[PDB]
Amino acid sequence: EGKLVIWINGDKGYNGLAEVGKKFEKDTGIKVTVEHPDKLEEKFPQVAATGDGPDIIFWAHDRFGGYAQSGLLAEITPDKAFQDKLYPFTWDAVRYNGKLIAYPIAVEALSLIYNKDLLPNPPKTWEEIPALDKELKAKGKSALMFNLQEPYFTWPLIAADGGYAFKYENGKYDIKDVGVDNAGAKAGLTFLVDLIKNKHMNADTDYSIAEAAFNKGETAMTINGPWAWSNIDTSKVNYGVTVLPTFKGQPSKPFVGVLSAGINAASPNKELAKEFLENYLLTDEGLEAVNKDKPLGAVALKSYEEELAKDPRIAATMENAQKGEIMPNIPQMSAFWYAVRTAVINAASGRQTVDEALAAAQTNAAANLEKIKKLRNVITSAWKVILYNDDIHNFTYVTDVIVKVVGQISKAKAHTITVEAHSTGQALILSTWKSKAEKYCQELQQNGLTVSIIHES
Repeated sequence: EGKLVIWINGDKGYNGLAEVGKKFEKDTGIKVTVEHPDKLEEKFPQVAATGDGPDIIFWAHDRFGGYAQSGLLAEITPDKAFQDKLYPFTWDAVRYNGKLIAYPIAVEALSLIYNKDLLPNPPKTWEEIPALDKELKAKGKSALMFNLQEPYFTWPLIAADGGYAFKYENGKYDIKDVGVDNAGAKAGLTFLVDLIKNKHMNADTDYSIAEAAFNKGETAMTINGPWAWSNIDTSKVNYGVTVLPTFKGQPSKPFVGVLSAGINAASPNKELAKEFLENYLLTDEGLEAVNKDKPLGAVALKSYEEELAKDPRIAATMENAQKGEIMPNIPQMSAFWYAVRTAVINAASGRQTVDEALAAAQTNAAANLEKIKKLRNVITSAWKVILYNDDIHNFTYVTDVIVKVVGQISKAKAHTITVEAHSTGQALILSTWKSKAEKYCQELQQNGLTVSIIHES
């Protein structure tokens, strides 16, 4: 070789990229073939110690710091003029030991997504959301549903007033300086936990419930990323995508994720890779070819982003991303994620105080990396029918319908579901197999109830 072999994830525009590679071969005579291997973030280092993986790899910047600690990635050498063409902060995302480790391609971050018919003017503050919800709850809906179960989604609030993962000392992260337990994070997590105590959100609320509920027009807001826009498009919801709400006057700080192209260390074709990435792919024509196949979202290349940001959805993605934290690339992050996943789950449930959940998370986040992975392990029926809030105040009727339709359910259980749905916005009725869930949802709906059917799994 001779040639260029590129590995890119399957949910990305892998046919557009090939069209870039087609132009490359037309100009240079070097054949570039694109491939999309299942589990390539895993399939890569099992094929990269032996030496024969791909020349260039696309994935996400947070996993590239540990790729570099394994010396498995070549140091890219862009020049002044070239670096200046991409947003400065995107370069910070691809860096380990004072040294650039990959090329930034796309930029993603959570935004506040809202339903324009339910809520023509989205709130500028988190603080005003409790009242918002009280109002909507009376109109048979709810204000907000997003994924409470995962730290990636709850962190934008927890970090707003001062939370951080690990302190940055230039080039190196300090895994002994964790920012999960300072005054800011306590304030954020207390707000979130109070949202749940005051019944404004159901504590069980996950990605699937939130997507269904927002897309059905049952909740006025949700928090998600560009990857989710397609599904709302399909649905009948006129939606907006805006800046995330402030908390204590400070912007939310979502984690930033950079789609990144790194060059393999055991590749003879390093200079050809550089030429491809810098001169063919990271150009307006080049990103446009990939994006025309399957949208990239916001991009690291200024010239094309300025064009794309004519879309306020993409403008909002970058405004939120610029207000966020670059997701640390080091592998200690695995401990951080466990620490904050566990604190939120425990604080929001009542098993711990906010202050003790975070006190423990500060130690767990900085803790020995193996001791923490050992811990994770120390701790059909896949279709769920979900009951939504509505204007039916006759709980007796609703309780009875659930009892009639669902075989298992007692009257008391049926009633408690009814109360939980109307109180929090949503409640689980049952989880069985696709056939049963469909019969039941269909039946519950015919009786005037407002239901979703959900998979997850």
